[PDB]
Amino acid sequence: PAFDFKPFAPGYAEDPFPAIERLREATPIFYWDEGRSWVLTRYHDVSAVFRDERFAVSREEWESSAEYSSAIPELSDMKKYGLFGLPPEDHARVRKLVNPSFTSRAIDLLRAEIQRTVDQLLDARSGQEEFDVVRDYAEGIPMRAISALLKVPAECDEKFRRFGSATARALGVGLVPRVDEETKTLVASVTEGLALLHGVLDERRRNPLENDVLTMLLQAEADGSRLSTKELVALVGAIIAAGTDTTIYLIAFAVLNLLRSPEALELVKAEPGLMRNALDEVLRFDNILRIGTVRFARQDLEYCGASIKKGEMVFLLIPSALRDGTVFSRPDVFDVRRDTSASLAYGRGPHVCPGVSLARLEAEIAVGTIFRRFPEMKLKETPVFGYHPAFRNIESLNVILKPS
Ligand code: HEM
Repeated sequence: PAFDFKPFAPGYAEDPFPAIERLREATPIFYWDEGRSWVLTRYHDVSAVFRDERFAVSREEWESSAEYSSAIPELSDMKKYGLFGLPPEDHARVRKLVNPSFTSRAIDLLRAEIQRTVDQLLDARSGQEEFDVVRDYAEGIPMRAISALLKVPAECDEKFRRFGSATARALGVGLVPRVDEETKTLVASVTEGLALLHGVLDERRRNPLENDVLTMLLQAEADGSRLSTKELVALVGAIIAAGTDTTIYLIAFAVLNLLRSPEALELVKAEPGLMRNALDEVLRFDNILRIGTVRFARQDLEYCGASIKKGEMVFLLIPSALRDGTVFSRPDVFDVRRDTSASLAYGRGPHVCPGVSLARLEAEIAVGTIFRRFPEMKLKETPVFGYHPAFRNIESLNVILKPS
């Protein structure tokens, strides 16, 4: 019961539910075989850990703090001075410093730009031959959004996406046995990223702008002292890496689920206003993650029958927690008219996702346009699923915009 767990077993990133259900039903918390980290699977236990001050997100309360003083020494300052490397206090400070630039009203100004990119991708490979929603559509949206936000030209767009992808899989190199890319190039992508990032920051420092996120941050460091070089460059790099693949897999999953559910798609056609809720149910019904989010214990305790090593890692199994029958009625149903307030897709507590509104705005316009301009769009072949350490990645998704 509390036994097996094959989060990399082929056919899991396509349908991990039938398997992860059983762990859930039986054991409210097991101990992943090779993992040396427990694995919570139930909703109310998963949630409580989030807003729980007894747990931590960092390594200075791990089994080894000197485990990240090794392997990829280049992201050192990003793990120590980044959003997951700041002790609780320091983290509250940087968040309130940055949160306001992420409110839905603040990012709203990025609509025309995003639509703009959304049309170029569409109207540049339509009436061609075939269309891959990942490679020809999603992959090209998220970096353009963040670039517009930091006010970087569309030329740096390719460079930065390669940087965030690399970084996301690399920072997860201590939490999971395998990876999708190789340490050689991956390391080049990170170094080359920090490189550009340092040029971008020197120029903004030189030519500051009004009502601007980098400008603002550059002051709060060299002014009043609420932010520091380290915590800053870390901050920007985290943001890119944290909101690159995630948004890609939201957009992709959504199209897939609107193709896998004509009921659902016939409702978002009748009342577009559902699209915002639909996209939230997409993460609820079928989460982009593989295992979840990670918390390290600070001091021994026995959460639901389990004494844990002061420093021992714990995974919050987010795909299953969102399939919890006691919280969501008919939980194995993709229902666009459902109440999704309880979703934990974007987390809970002090580290709740600051990119939530941006992510919704991007997919709202990504998913809304393509369907509206290609309503008869149907799937082509079965969708392929890679082996990313952090989440169920979908490498391919081809469809026919208008059959015949
Ligand atoms: C579909 C899109 C996205 C999803 C599903 C997602 C998911 C999440 C989740 C679950 C967390 C919290 C993990 C924890 O428990 O500690 C998180 C945190 C975070 N997210 Fe997002 N995210 C998305 C988009 C974005 C975007 C677009 C950005 C930035 C532009 C972003 C930036 C961040 C950052 C910087 C954190 C660190 C929080 C902290 O400790 O300060 N995310 N995201």
